Amino acid sequence: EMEKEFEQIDKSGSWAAIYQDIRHEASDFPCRVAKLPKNKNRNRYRDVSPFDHSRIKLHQEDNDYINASLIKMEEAQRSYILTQGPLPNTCGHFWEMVWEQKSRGVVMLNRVMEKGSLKCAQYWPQKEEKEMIFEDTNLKLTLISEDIKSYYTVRQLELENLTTQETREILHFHYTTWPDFGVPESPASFLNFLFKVRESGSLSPEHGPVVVHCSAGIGRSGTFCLADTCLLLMDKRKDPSSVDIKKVLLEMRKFRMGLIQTADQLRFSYLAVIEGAKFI
Ligand SMILES: [Mg+2]
Repeated sequence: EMEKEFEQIDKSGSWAAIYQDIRHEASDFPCRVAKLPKNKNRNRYRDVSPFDHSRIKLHQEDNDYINASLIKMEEAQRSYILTQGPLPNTCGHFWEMVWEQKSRGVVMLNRVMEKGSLKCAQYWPQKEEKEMIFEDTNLKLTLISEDIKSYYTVRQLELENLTTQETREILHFHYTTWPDFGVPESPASFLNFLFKVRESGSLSPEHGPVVVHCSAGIGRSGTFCLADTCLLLMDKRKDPSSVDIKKVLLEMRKFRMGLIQTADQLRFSYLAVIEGAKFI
């Protein structure tokens, strides 16, 4: 079992060593488009770039670049787009990607401000009466409703392509209580949040891939996708104990670098998967 592997790493205090192992084994592919000078103001962090092979291309001829990666998990039959928190100048791009990729849900795992600094542009409208227009990509975004709970908020938004007047309902799942430092004490609220997203259909094959982000779109976002995939595979397989988190993580890392940013995020991911299997 992975509960036994978990208890072993804990008693021997080897989380740091296991995490470094994954870092060393992790795929490395080029990010040539990300690193072009014209795209410098499209990247929040210089050390977080999408691989060319798995990057999400915007459908425009001017500049198709956004810092976003398609993670395609063949066996689990899930896809996810992990991306950075939109910058002041890439909100229109962000919502372009939602539109073009046919996403139903956006999972946001950070607050706009943490540790006294801006981590993310205010990319969605906070009031029904004050809709946003992204002039560069010709999209209108409207808050339709908002349901605030203790650990998360879910918002319904209307995204309209202004060129064609088509509209869609996008669901915004905002986990609002991830601590400024470290990881949650218990994974219970994060699993509950994950189940809410699932229950909405936003992770399902009849929709485009869910868009997941934190500030950089590798740490907390990696945790969400890693836990989700691992749990799905345990449901699907003849032998549930054959699902190795380390292997799933390494497979995900073929599609975007850096997923799971600390040994503590790794530990937490184990905890979340173990507890998730218990409940279900
Ligand atoms: Mg109001």
